[PDB]
Amino acid sequence: YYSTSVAKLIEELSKLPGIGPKTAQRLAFFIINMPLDEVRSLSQAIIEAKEKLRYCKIGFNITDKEVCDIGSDENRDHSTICVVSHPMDVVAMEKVKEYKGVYHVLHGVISPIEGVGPEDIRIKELLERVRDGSVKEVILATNPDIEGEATAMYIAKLLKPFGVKVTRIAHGIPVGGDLEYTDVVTLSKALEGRRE
Amino acid sequence: YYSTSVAKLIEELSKLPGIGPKTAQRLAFFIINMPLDEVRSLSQAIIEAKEKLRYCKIGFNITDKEVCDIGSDENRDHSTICVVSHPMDVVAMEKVKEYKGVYHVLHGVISPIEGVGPEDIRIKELLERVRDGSVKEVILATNPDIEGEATAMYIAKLLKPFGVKVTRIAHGIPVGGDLEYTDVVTLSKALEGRREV
Ligand SMILES: [Zn+2]
Ligand SMILES: [Zn+2]
Repeated sequence: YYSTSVAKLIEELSKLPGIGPKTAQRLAFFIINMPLDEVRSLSQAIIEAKEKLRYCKIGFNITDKEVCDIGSDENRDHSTICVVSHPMDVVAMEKVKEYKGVYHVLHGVISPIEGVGPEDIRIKELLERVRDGSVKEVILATNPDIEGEATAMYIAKLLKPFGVKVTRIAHGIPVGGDLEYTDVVTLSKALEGRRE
Repeated sequence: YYSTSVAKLIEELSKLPGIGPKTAQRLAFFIINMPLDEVRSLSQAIIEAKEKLRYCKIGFNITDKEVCDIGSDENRDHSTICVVSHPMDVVAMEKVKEYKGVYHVLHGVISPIEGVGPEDIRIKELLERVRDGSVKEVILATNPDIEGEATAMYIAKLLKPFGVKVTRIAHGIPVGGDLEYTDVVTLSKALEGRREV
């Protein structure tokens, strides 16, 4: 048992990803033991982050400013697009230190099972970009599952009309792994997309 | 402790890879404990599987006859060879249930570390097969390893002069990986390896 305020915190904590029921218990107790001044920075930070957030006018990704920082670098090429899934996906890309182009998060995918379709994301929002400012490369880098693949696929064939160079990433087997410990579907799919 | 003949069994079981001493013991008992004719089964299944092993005179795959059930399978696409490092890789590939061609198994990779050269695995006989037969496609399915790739390309060079379509099984993101866990070298390659549609 515990106070009502402690329960609440445990409820509010459990709504969080990867925080389980036991994990939310330990943390609650930890937080309430924290020096006051420090529990206030945490609460601060939580509230500061939200109100201080903006969805960039261009990439529609997370930042302080209107534009981005990726999208308002001088020495950058905003003609190599990258349709991507979710905010941390950019951070994943950008960790590559090669590829000096731009992006396109969506905070969703095509999921009739989880709801959202082409509307709830930035499709027609990009459809007003490539045809706009003339874009060389539009790379579609969503996850490789149903949502991931059958999203960027309903897009990639709508990059035939205007001359814009269309692309997908690479399904297949990862670098390092072997056919021995590799699942059939990944294998089925890397035999199909063989070409070179 | 253990009776000389159990510690024997353990000593030997533990020689098998992936088998921990705690596991060697556990198995030791299970076995001992089985009905006689069942251990008789197992001990005979070991010795006969070793002694019946053979390599297929065309594909080099482990089998038990002069030809392998795939090669002496007349209604298989004998004109597409799927190139592989070991016997178990053909099983991997065959477990897919989509292919339709045949295999050439090298029996290794070019490894300067371990001291295995192109003539130490089964490459020349690959070429023979291609020069002599009527092959439309070779497929290189060596591991995306550095060793596995340094092998796929060396073959690729000696294949060029022939008329053959030579392909590589695709590397990139496996099905059911997020990009968040996927690493730099693979990421590269779904960029680098990017393609129209
Ligand atoms: Zn932006
Ligand atoms: Zn054979």
